[PDB]
Amino acid sequence: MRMSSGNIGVYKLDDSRVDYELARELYQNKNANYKLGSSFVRPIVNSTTGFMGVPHFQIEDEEAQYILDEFVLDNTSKMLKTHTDSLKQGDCYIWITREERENPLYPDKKVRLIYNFISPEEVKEIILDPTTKEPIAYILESQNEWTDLGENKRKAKVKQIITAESRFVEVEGDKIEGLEEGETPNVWGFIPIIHFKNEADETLKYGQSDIEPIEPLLKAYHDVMLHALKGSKMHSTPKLKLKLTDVASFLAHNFGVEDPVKFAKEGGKINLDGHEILFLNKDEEAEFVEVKSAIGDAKELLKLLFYCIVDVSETPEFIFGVHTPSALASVKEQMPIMVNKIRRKREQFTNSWQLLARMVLIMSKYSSYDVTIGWDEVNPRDDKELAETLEKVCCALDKALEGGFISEESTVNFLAQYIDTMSNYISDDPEREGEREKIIKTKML
Amino acid sequence: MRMSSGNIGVYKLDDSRVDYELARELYQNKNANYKLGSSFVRPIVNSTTGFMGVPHFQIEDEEAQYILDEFVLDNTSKMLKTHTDSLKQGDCYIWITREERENPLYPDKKVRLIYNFISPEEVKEIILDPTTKEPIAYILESQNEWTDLGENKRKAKVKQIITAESRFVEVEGDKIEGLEEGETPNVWGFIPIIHFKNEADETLKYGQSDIEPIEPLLKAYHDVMLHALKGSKMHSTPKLKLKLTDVASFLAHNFGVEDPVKFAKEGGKINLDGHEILFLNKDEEAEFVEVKSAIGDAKELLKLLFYCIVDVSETPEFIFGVHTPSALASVKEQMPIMVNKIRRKREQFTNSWQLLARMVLIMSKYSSYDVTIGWDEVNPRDDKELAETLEKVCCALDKALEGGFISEESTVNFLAQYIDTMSNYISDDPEREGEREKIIKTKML
Amino acid sequence: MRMSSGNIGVYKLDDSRVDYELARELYQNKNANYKLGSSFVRPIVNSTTGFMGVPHFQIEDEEAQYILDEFVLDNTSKMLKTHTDSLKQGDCYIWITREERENPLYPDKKVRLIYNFISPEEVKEIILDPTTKEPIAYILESQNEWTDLGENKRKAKVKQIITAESRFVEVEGDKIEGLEEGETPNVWGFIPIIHFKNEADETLKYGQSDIEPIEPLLKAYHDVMLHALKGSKMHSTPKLKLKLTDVASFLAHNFGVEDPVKFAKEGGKINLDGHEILFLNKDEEAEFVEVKSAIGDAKELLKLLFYCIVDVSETPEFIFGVHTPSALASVKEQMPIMVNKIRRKREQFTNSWQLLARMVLIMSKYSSYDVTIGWDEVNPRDDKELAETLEKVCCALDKALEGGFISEESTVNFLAQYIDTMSNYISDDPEREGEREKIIKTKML
Repeated sequence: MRMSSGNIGVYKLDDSRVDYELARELYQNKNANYKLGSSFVRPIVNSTTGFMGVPHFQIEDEEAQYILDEFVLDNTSKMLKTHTDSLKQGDCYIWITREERENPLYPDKKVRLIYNFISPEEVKEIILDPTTKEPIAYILESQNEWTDLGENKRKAKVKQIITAESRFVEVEGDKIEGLEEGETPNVWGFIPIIHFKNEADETLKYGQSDIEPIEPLLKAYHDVMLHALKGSKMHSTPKLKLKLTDVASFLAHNFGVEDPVKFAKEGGKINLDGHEILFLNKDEEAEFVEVKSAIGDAKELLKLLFYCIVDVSETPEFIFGVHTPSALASVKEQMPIMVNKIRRKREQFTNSWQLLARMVLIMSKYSSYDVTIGWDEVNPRDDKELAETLEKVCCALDKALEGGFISEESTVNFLAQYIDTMSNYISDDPEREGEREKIIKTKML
Repeated sequence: MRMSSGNIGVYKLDDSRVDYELARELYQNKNANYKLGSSFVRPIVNSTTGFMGVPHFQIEDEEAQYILDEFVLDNTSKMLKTHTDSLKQGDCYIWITREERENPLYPDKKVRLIYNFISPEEVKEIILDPTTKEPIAYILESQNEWTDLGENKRKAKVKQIITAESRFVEVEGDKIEGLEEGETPNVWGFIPIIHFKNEADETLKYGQSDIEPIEPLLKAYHDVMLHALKGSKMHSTPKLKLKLTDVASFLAHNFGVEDPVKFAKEGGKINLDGHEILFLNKDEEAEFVEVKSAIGDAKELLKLLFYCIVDVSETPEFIFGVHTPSALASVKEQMPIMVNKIRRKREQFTNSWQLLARMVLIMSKYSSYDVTIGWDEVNPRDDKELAETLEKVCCALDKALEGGFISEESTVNFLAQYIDTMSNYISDDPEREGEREKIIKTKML
Repeated sequence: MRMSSGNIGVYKLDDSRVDYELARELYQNKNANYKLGSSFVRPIVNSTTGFMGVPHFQIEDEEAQYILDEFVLDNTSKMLKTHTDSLKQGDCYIWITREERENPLYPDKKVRLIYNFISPEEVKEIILDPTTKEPIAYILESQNEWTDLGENKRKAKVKQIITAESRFVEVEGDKIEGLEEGETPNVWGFIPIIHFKNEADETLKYGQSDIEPIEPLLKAYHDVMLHALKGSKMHSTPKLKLKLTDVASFLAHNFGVEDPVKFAKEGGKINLDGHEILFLNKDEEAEFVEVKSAIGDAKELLKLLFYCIVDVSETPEFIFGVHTPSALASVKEQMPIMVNKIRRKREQFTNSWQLLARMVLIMSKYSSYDVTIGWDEVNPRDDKELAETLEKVCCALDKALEGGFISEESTVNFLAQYIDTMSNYISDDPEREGEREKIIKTKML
């Protein structure tokens, strides 16, 4: 809708948050006000996060590439879980910490970088530079209830400030052995936390969940389904109606109910086997009071709400093929829509992955720190087709000999692409198999 | 749903558990409150477990690879059962123990590593390091009722603390020969227990079952089915209605029921053959009191609940194609959805398998310990197609001769992939056939 | 459902059993309370058993391989029967015994190993080591009623205690000709009994049948079908209704029933031919009292219960193609689901088969005892396709000559696989044809 040039309020950044507990309950189908309606949350979020896969850190420096190779080999699962958490809860925070912890379970790796998650409820507040809107302090706070290895219950409320200059931690309650209260300087001059933000908007300080667009539709679906279920429970089973000359004597004789008022008060149930035969007087009548449909048009409304949910989430129909069996027959025909959705979705996180890879490289001399992110194939290419186009390129070259060296450049680049695309396995996240094969090849030769 | 920046409680870790008894009863279809509804639990969990297969331990060191080869050859079945238990009960605990005991059933194996399951109810409490959340003690407790090899019944309530420094065990009852009470030092400086955690969440101490998202839907499905069955039992069979001048005389003459009150009180049943003929005087009337539908709209509600269950579990429709025969015609078309789901599910456990392999290597010098996890083919590739693309690669090479030395690297890597993918059998979990073929080839040559 | 960290009872091993008599009656369709419903037990169990086939014992030691070859040649039928018994009854026990008894029917075999079945009801109790939960004594007991070769009936209650050190047997009643009472030491220091356990669970001492998940659904199906049959018998045939001026006079004149009360009491039947014609007064009326449907919605309920049974058992729909004719058109499209089910199921028994083969080798020096279990093809590969990929591999090699010496290692392994896969016949369980072809080839040359 339009408005005049004037008559508009002053811009202000919105610092509202996603209510992460409700988002997790909806995802896990736990919230009693959405139980029948929140069935759609899991397929949407999980299909979106599974098809988008995990990033592929590409950097021209070989040492930086080795560092990122080791990092992805250690943390591909957590990298996928980051996408899942960002899509579900709106915000996900990743804390990179370097530990020199010696323990006999890790004799190979003396020093490690840990891919720690900060739960979005731990982040009490984010202090932003007003100009650049980049963080200058993270306020983390949590309640730690833990039993000691003896018999003592322990409780400790720990809060901490993480800033570029230093990090400060203070705790009230039982002492934590692994924490040192007070300020401690930051080994690097940047905050080691990466803020992954789903559906990042310039006007919002925090991200938005994929559940938020569908949440009113989920509530409406739950309401319609619950009303339908209650109505069917009340009215689907027909009610036998007996118009009798004397009700009380009929009850006393047939069912032994000498006191029908007391019987109704105590919740007594008349027992029936289903094979009864009715003997009645001339005047007495028996009929079934029955509904044509206890649900009526609720099914159409649920269908319309399902259509609205599918529209909002932009999920391809094969993800919900049980509702629409047509989609199940042409999934490869549906794949362009999924590819478009994943193309749009991957750009939200790729800058955060650039930041994460840059921080990992800095935390461990290199000639470059900018990292380009590849991704898993949403619509995988057959190896046979790739080899076919390779053969076509090769036979097309070695002819029209005035081409020059660009033929060599094109074919060597194509082989570089081909090896990477062939080695990466379709049904496995990340390129860990590529690194494994390369390392085994280098060692065994 | 949105909320203000403030007005949020302090973060606290959730230590709730999955109620493993109910999960097993629902899986086995035993719980009386879910019998008609819990039919869906088995296909979901078992399809997800069968299609995700078992891990393939890959490590560059040949001795470590041999150790892991022997381990998988021994314990592939238990590795699959680990996935089944994690998906069903939410939590599964694997205890690795080294046994030097000699018995004549195993003369080949002087020393063995045992893949022991700790039932999730045995784990009374897990003591976590508050900072890293690394487990520092496991509180195992169980009630051991066992018959003696003689005639005596025996009973003992065994509890034990498993810690990195040592393990402490105490018993309350009939003393057990195989257990030594008191502290005994731990040969390795880590707790040799792997906590497999289905649907691991940062905010939860324990895992989540795949039954939890569908559980309210299973309960609703059971309620609808049971109400439908009871209504059909009571009302599906039409009730013959006789409007008579004198009911008691009719009963006394036709059926010999000269005391209808006593007859109804004692539960007497009038006997009919089905070929009756009704002779009535002019005033009397006979009619069937009949329902148009004793079930009404319960079938539509069950269809909707089935759709919701399929959505929540994200099961591909061909798993439940008896409901929807359309899916059964295009299973290969629907396989990519299963591939996506199995990718996402496999990423949950792979870190635990890396930990397990690392512990196994440590519990039995090696230049590397970072094991990498391969997996079974969700949608297998045909061997002929792999050979065709290999032929295409081979013919593409040896032409455009400025490609360089990387052609040999690419082709030898493809051969290494090809032999591995061919030797592994589709219809058999794990790569045990690969190891056995390699060993037989090495011995017989 | 969720629960608190506390508020849970102590873990205890469940020693309940499967009620094997009821399981066999359900399989054989004998139990009176399941006759109409237990039709589904046979196709489920028998399809699962037939498709899973029998193990293939593979060991690199040629002498051990020969021993296992002879064993499977003798006992493949009993190996399949073991799977059938385990799936049906939950438990199945195999007792390996070595017999030196000479008889003229076996002049070729001085010494034999017998594959005996212990019926699961014979096993009165299993004494388990409390720590390892391995058996240390089997309590077998049975009532032996047998006729003497003369005219005498004989009865004897024989119980025995099979332990690792010795087996003790004591018998009441008539003297058994072939049994010696009292203790006798074991020639080997292990109990030669293999406990095959279908759906083995860590919390259950004994196995559990595939009938247990479906049993309540079978009962519900039987109840619905029986109620439908009784209702149809009572009410399907319409009841002719005559509204007469004088009923008794009509009966006496037409059907000669001078005493209708005595006629009804004695169960007399009025005889009709079907071609009657009714002559009536003005006031008299005749009408058919008829039901619109004596079954009502029981057909929908039986369909829903059939769907639930198919879901629980996870059987592919082509096993029940008579219900769903769609499945009959695309069995080869359905076969991946069967392959998945059999993949999951085979892991339950493969460890037991490894134990059995280990015992057989020990009960008859060898350099290895670990046996790898192959299996029949659930979805067989065409020989022509295998040969096609063979020639593709062969032509792919011998080119790009820098591949090295691993080409021979790959192709010899491929030929070893090809010979085994070709010789094994699809429509015959086990590899007995393979062993016999090998033996005939070696003998005739």
